[PDB]
Amino acid sequence: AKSKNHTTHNQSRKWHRNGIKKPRSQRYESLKGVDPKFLRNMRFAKKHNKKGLKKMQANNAKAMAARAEAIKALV
RNA sequence: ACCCACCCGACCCGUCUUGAAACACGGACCAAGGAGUCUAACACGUGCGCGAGUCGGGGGCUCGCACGAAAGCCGCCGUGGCGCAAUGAAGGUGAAGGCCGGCGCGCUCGCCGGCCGAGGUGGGAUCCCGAGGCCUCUCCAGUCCGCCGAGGGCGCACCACCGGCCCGUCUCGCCCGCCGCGCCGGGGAGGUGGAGCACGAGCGCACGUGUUAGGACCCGAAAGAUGGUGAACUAUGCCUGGGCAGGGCGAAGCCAGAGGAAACUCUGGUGGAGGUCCGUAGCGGUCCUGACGUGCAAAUCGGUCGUCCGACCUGGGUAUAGGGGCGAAAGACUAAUCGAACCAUCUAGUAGCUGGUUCCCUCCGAAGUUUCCCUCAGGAUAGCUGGCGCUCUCGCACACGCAGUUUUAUCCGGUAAAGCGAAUGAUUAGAGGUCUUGGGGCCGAAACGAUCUCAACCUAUUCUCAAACUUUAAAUGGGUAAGAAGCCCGGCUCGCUGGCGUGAGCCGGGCGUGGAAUGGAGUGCCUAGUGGGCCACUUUUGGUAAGCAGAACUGGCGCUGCGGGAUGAACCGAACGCCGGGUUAAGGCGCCCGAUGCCGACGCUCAUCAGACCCCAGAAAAGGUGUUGGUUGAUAUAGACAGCAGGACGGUGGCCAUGGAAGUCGGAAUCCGCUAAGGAGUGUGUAACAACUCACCUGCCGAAUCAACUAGCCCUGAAAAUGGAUGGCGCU
RNA sequence: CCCCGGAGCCCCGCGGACGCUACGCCGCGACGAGUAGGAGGGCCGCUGCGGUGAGCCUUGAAGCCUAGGGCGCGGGCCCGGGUGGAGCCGCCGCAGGUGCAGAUCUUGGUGGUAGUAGCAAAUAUUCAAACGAGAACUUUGAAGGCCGAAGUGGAGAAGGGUU
RNA sequence: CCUCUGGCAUGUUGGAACAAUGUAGGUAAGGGAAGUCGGCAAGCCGGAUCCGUAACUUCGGGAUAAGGAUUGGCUCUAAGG
RNA sequence: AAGCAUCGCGAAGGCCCGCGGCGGGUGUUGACGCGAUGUGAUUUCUGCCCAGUGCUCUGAAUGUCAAAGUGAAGAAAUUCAAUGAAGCGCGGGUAAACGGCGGGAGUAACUAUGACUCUCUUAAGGUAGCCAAAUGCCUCGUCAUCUAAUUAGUGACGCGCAUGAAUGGAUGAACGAGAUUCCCACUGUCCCUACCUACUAUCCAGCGAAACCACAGCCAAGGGAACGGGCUUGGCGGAAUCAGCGGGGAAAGAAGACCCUGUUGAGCUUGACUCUAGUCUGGCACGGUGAAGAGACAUGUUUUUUCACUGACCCGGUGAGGCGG
RNA sequence: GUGCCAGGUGGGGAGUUUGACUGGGGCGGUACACCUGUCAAACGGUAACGCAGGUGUCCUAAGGCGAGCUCAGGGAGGACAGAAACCUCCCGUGGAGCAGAAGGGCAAAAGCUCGCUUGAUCUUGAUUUUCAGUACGAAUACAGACCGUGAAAGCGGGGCCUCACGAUCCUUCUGACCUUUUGGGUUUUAAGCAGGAGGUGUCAGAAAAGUUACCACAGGGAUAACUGGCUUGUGGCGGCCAAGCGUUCAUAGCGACGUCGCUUUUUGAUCCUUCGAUGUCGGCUCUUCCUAUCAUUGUGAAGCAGAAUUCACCAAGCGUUGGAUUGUUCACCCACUAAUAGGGAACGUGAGCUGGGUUUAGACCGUCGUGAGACAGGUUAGUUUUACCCUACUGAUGAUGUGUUGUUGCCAUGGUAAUCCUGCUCAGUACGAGAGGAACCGCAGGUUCAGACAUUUGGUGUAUGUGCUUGGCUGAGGAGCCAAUGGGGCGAAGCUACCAUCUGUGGGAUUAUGACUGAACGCCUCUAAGUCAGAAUCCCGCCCAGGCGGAACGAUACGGCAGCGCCGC
Ligand SMILES: [Mg+2]
Ligand SMILES: [Mg+2]
Ligand SMILES: [Mg+2]
Ligand SMILES: [Mg+2]
Ligand SMILES: [Mg+2]
Ligand SMILES: [Mg+2]
Ligand SMILES: [Mg+2]
Ligand SMILES: [Mg+2]
Ligand SMILES: [Mg+2]
Ligand SMILES: [Mg+2]
Ligand SMILES: [Mg+2]
Ligand SMILES: [Mg+2]
Ligand SMILES: [Mg+2]
Ligand SMILES: [Mg+2]
Ligand SMILES: [Mg+2]
Ligand SMILES: [Mg+2]
Ligand SMILES: [Mg+2]
Ligand SMILES: [Mg+2]
Ligand SMILES: [Mg+2]
Ligand SMILES: [Mg+2]
Ligand SMILES: [Mg+2]
Ligand SMILES: [Mg+2]
Ligand SMILES: [Mg+2]
Ligand SMILES: [Mg+2]
Ligand SMILES: [Mg+2]
Ligand SMILES: [Mg+2]
Ligand SMILES: [Mg+2]
Ligand SMILES: [Mg+2]
Ligand SMILES: [Mg+2]
Ligand SMILES: [Mg+2]
Ligand SMILES: [Mg+2]
Ligand SMILES: [Mg+2]
Ligand SMILES: [Mg+2]
Ligand SMILES: [Mg+2]
Ligand SMILES: [Mg+2]
Ligand SMILES: [Mg+2]
Ligand SMILES: [Mg+2]
Ligand SMILES: [Mg+2]
Ligand SMILES: [Mg+2]
Ligand SMILES: [Mg+2]
Ligand SMILES: [Mg+2]
Ligand SMILES: [Mg+2]
Ligand SMILES: [Mg+2]
Ligand SMILES: [Mg+2]
Ligand SMILES: [Mg+2]
Ligand SMILES: [Mg+2]
Ligand SMILES: [Mg+2]
Ligand SMILES: [Mg+2]
Ligand SMILES: [Mg+2]
Ligand SMILES: [Mg+2]
Ligand SMILES: [Mg+2]
Ligand SMILES: [Mg+2]
Ligand SMILES: [Mg+2]
Ligand SMILES: [Mg+2]
Ligand SMILES: [Mg+2]
Ligand SMILES: [Mg+2]
Ligand SMILES: [Mg+2]
Ligand SMILES: [Mg+2]
Ligand SMILES: [Mg+2]
Ligand SMILES: [Mg+2]
Ligand SMILES: [Mg+2]
Ligand SMILES: [Mg+2]
Ligand SMILES: [Mg+2]
Ligand SMILES: [Mg+2]
Ligand SMILES: [Mg+2]
Ligand SMILES: [Mg+2]
Ligand SMILES: [Mg+2]
Ligand SMILES: [Mg+2]
Ligand SMILES: [Mg+2]
Ligand SMILES: [Mg+2]
Ligand SMILES: [Mg+2]
Ligand SMILES: [Mg+2]
Ligand SMILES: [Mg+2]
Ligand SMILES: [Mg+2]
Ligand SMILES: [Mg+2]
Ligand SMILES: [Mg+2]
Ligand SMILES: [Mg+2]
Ligand SMILES: [Mg+2]
Ligand SMILES: [Mg+2]
Ligand SMILES: [Mg+2]
Ligand SMILES: [Mg+2]
Ligand SMILES: [Mg+2]
Ligand SMILES: [Mg+2]
Ligand SMILES: [Mg+2]
Repeated sequence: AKSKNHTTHNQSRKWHRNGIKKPRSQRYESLKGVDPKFLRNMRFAKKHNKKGLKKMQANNAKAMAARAEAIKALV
């Protein structure tokens, strides 16, 4: 009593009932499996972003004032 | 709705199965009975109550309970359960951070005051603000009401990402603490394991589905175990009783007579031995393979047989009992039961295996493939199914994303083909080459001397090949990409990287349709059946082949009716709510049978076996002046072609072959003369000739003639057993 | 430039269905094969319980039968007539030992087979009479037969248990 | 096998026919195992008296070996107490 | 089965039962007996093989071998040591124990066989006998005989697939409901069938079952789960029945004995795995008295060896009848 | 001795086990865990007991660096030295080597030779490959240590890459001033935590021998042993071609090397059907079909003079026998014959038989097995059920119709029958050198088959006919009876036998074939239109049955109630 041994006959059909969906792409994928030495350093960089805040805020206010002067000169 | 008629349709259900009207099983008929239950445990969903709680048990207080064995209440209301905290094997430890100011050297470390208090990015239903319209019976003013709303905000839930905190663990480090300064205790930085925290969601009750444990959907073993009953049958022992015609053979002992010298021997009697013979009753049971075979009989009957004074037959009593007895041993017998009796129980024993499994409509609707399994008639796990949803989207003039497509870019490929004067391997032929050298020759003493030769090698060529070769190289095919998660500016962070710079991560602005066609998307939980398959196109391996076995690809059948294919799983057409009209497909249109009952068109073909439609149910090589087309060549007025009539020679017994071939078993040759012209000969035949026969030309007759291929129909090739099938009748 | 308790109405913002069991009612499109399997709805069906129908019932309940009348796609249902002779149903809830064609199913019943197979072992019966409703079979008589003293005869044992 | 003593009514029925198949009996011309797996089945033989008796042998048997003849009825004779 | 032949046992024994007993059977017995096996009267034989597996005999000369006991170190649990029973090993016997019993080459003044020789080999290498046997594949062996004809029968032959000596060989009168072959007789066995009898079957009166049963019942062909009663296409089809018949209903009978599957069994086997009654050995206990001596350690202890003793314990006898002084 | 422990022995006894896949199973293999090339249809992925192979290791270097070299092969040289020793020059895309299979990869290397070495070390996660996208193994990229090597850049955490390996439990070793060893403390011990090792090859991992013919149970047509299907290799039969054979001559008869077919009376494949059973070989008996024709009829051919013959055509009407051995099929032999052709029907035919053989159980022998047991090795003994149903067939009553009845008839359709031989004659003739040796027409008979019949012969005989005879019984005689038909002679009638006797017929159409006239094709041709002869064939005749088919004719209900036939209206 020998069987059928293997096949792939009805399988494509079976797969395509429910699509063959592409793998759901997000923005902001994880940093799992990224070269450790990198990840330390981007972690440290992220740690000290709040250091150098007061400088950054002022720079944007100076930029915003320069934009407001430019738009007044245009109008 | 009862009966009858007629036309068309129409095989018997159930079931296992790839496939059932089956020569697969179950089913004579009717009634009643008859199979997914209950308990427990889990999980998810749903409904209700309360909610950081919830809870009810168990107990108690209220009644003789009619209704109550209820109902109510309880600092027991919470002992306690579950929940509200984890993590570590454990000793144990145990979920906060930020900011600001100050003091220690701001040392991305240690200590003291103030403020905020569960971080941030992107997307987010929804709210909020809202420039601005858009009018009002006039020109302006102008509060009220809307409608829309560009633009901008707070952003639930949820998702993705990055930070953070707790426990385990590692690595590196530097400080704090005190009743006990210690092999004491506490912290930091950076990874990494945790069923964690990051303003809670549980508890109880109820219903549903699923999964289990239980007799566990219902029915079914062969077995296993405990405790009992039987020797009235039969097996063997023992006790006490009963039973066995008539004949044959004639053992020991005995007598007489005769012989013998003795030993003893003969002859005639008598005698009546024996697991002796015949043969009755008895006991048995050979053959007829007789009778019977739903019997007279759950083993009988008839004849024929074996034995019939002995290991004989036989009554009653008595002994031996179940892994035990008893056995002249056949695994025989042990109450119609024996390769382990019977009875009751354990027991509703177990069953991956048969069988069955009860009303209607509606909607969705499979699989026979995965990996694992003492797995291959079963499970597990993926897959395919359903159910419950949720989150968003906008036809409410104002859309994003997704696809069994295609387009434009761009990579991938080594199959078909092709190639072998390219590699690898195979392989033919001759040219050329003392390449090498040989082995065999012939002419050489021998000599790359001359001449051949065959070996391998080589120089150009040449024949033919490859699933496990290839320089080339398709078609079909597989990725990506075709924008807001995108571009373009400005600035900050780094313990990484570094002459300066990289690269990454952060903030803050600035810019909108970015190929065709179509379509509303996303997302989570429970989840059944299935895990025997088969069939066709094309591709394809094994095999002589198979209605054989095995893959790929799509589509079928299985699950599925309907028109066609006469008939039919699977072919072709087409996929079904119940009906009227119309129109089609694939198929048809002599009659069966709806439609050609057309003045249908043009050919082909006659068969003493005609032929007549995918799958398909049947023929080949090879033949045929049968007939019809082609193709190529001829021929012929220098009047042919056939049809009849006249000659077929000589050089020449040509040469090889003698065994005879002067043309003639065969073969190398193979030309001249006469010529009008005859082959050194097509055959007949001869031992060998001879003789005969087979061009070139005329005479007659009077226009086409003839050859070789080729392909259409038809025919030969063509033989099977019940009588027979283009479906039938038939048809020219 | 006036008020609908009155414009008279194709729109009426003063009040609003014949319609509105909002688990209702209505409108537009599309679609409809189905085993195994899943889910939904059943004013389908059975039996019992709490409610409820001032239900039904000897002026006839249940069941049974019906070439009667109907409804529903269907599960089924309702009426008429007959039969019967004592109980029974509708609705809202709850509960289940809840729906059969099959199981070589269980128990009971009934057919076809069929007036069929069959009533054939062991030689044998006949005549007259009696009784009697009735005689192939009883009894009596007569004849013809068999068992043929290892008996189909005459007596026990065991077993039966009144034969 | 037939009879007396004693006992029965032909074994759970009767009648009418006399087909095929059977079951149980018989018989067959000529041949005689040609039949058939095989003389299965049936047939031959059979009592008694008188003769006659092989191979072989465990000397006992074989042995009713085989093979032959006779057998009735009647009327007498002889022999046995 | 008689006959033959092995084997165990002198009774605190052999063999065996039993759950247990100062239990029981053999046994009311004693080797001319009890118990266990083979072979199978007589006659005549009974070859070789002790390598294998069995069984058995011996046993400080001795490898291993348990618990207890002895010593050792350790705080102790302990470990280590020496000691050392049967059993295995080690060494003898045993085949009327299971069983076993060869293969190459060459060789004789015609050829052929091979007396003879040469090897290689085992525990021996099949002896006497016997044979195509109930044992021989090839096989219907070859020769003879028996028949007209013989895969049969008999007699011979023997590199015998794969004979063979109490796994008994060869024989053999008598006997056999045993297996064959031939001959004589006899026959319906047959050529070749026929006629007769009785009881049936038949028809009737009375009486009266059963199995079986989806529906049913005329064929050919087709297709079809590849042999249809039903379907397609053809042939066709006429009530109700009687006696027969065995073609068909793939007729009935019985959930296939075969075969295969099942993680279903049972009977039996053993070199399966895991145990176990029984048995053999060692230890401790009931277990005492005396003598003697002997080693080992130590400078008393332990081991005890042998020889007595009787009081436990046992056995036998008896109507416990005379015992010791 | 008993009690209790210890070790041995212990199929006497118990319990249990005795894989899987598999063109049924068993035997054999391993396709059971891995790897290469192919299969594979140019992404990947893919099957079979597909193909060709490899694996259970090997390495202290064959691992890691760095340096330097260049390999196979060939040419040309050089004392001994030759095809091969050593040296030297040239060419050399790798044709070598790189542990092993193969594939890839590799030249100032991944090869060889040196120098120094232990990156084959310690430790987190991520990823790939198998994948369920779990494990194992194997690998990839990092990251942190500590090293190696190199001037350095770098490379290196095993082997250039693709295979070489193993869970839970248990053990063992290594590791930390580690945790626990529970009323506390110290110490041994044990228990944890983390990493290696001891193995499961049936490789995601039970601990495991047979036998059963004394057997059982659940099932299976998922699967064998028949038929039947498909196929036809194999067997059987038949073409085509034509090198040869046939003295000569390819083809009278043959036919190599090649080739194309049919057949399912061979055997295989295969497994579709049947395992809630389709009775498993042979023989007997009986019917029917096929033809691939042995004989018989009619014919063509010859290497046919005659006789004998083989080759072919129409053709299956009619035949195809008796025995010996064997269970046989098959085989062989004897005999006859005209001939002793071949098959089919579920390998026709078991409710038809038989049962000899296969194939239960009883037994023997050989070989095999320790044994239970085994043996397409031999032997012997071994239960063959049921029909009354339906159909089919056989015969038997009937049926509807015709007004009823009877008569004598016709005939639709079915069936169907004759066969072959000898002798005589032709005739010792044709023919032939002879040897030998036919035929047509006649005539006489016989075989097998069919249909009858009984005068005769035979058989039967229960006329229970008539004798005769046994045993018994009616007292005897006479007359009888009984003994399942007492026995036996003879035997009427009647059945009945190649065991007696009789009878068995004629046409038509044509087939194969051979011919006519005669074109096609100025001739010739059997043919194309036309015509002839023609047969065991076929159809009818005769012969049998006689239709839900008819025919002519007869009589048609006196009656006691009757009832009808015509005619006309
Ligand atoms: Mg499968
Ligand atoms: Mg099944
Ligand atoms: Mg099947
Ligand atoms: Mg069905
Ligand atoms: Mg069928
Ligand atoms: Mg079944
Ligand atoms: Mg049935
Ligand atoms: Mg019911
Ligand atoms: Mg819930
Ligand atoms: Mg679940
Ligand atoms: Mg359950
Ligand atoms: Mg049960
Ligand atoms: Mg058991
Ligand atoms: Mg019998
Ligand atoms: Mg009968
Ligand atoms: Mg009777
Ligand atoms: Mg048993
Ligand atoms: Mg049950
Ligand atoms: Mg299973
Ligand atoms: Mg759905
Ligand atoms: Mg490829
Ligand atoms: Mg190619
Ligand atoms: Mg299955
Ligand atoms: Mg298959
Ligand atoms: Mg199915
Ligand atoms: Mg539907
Ligand atoms: Mg369903
Ligand atoms: Mg009453
Ligand atoms: Mg109830
Ligand atoms: Mg019912
Ligand atoms: Mg009757
Ligand atoms: Mg009496
Ligand atoms: Mg009688
Ligand atoms: Mg009577
Ligand atoms: Mg009686
Ligand atoms: Mg006779
Ligand atoms: Mg014969
Ligand atoms: Mg014979
Ligand atoms: Mg006899
Ligand atoms: Mg004799
Ligand atoms: Mg012996
Ligand atoms: Mg020995
Ligand atoms: Mg043996
Ligand atoms: Mg010998
Ligand atoms: Mg004979
Ligand atoms: Mg002999
Ligand atoms: Mg022997
Ligand atoms: Mg001996
Ligand atoms: Mg022997
Ligand atoms: Mg049928
Ligand atoms: Mg029949
Ligand atoms: Mg049957
Ligand atoms: Mg079965
Ligand atoms: Mg069974
Ligand atoms: Mg299994
Ligand atoms: Mg068992
Ligand atoms: Mg063992
Ligand atoms: Mg056992
Ligand atoms: Mg298997
Ligand atoms: Mg591809
Ligand atoms: Mg280098
Ligand atoms: Mg290397
Ligand atoms: Mg590193
Ligand atoms: Mg303490
Ligand atoms: Mg046996
Ligand atoms: Mg067997
Ligand atoms: Mg036996
Ligand atoms: Mg099958
Ligand atoms: Mg020639
Ligand atoms: Mg077959
Ligand atoms: Mg049958
Ligand atoms: Mg023919
Ligand atoms: Mg047959
Ligand atoms: Mg039959
Ligand atoms: Mg039979
Ligand atoms: Mg037999
Ligand atoms: Mg037997
Ligand atoms: Mg009858
Ligand atoms: Mg007288
Ligand atoms: Mg009598
Ligand atoms: Mg003609
Ligand atoms: Mg004519
Ligand atoms: Mg004629
Ligand atoms: Mg006729």
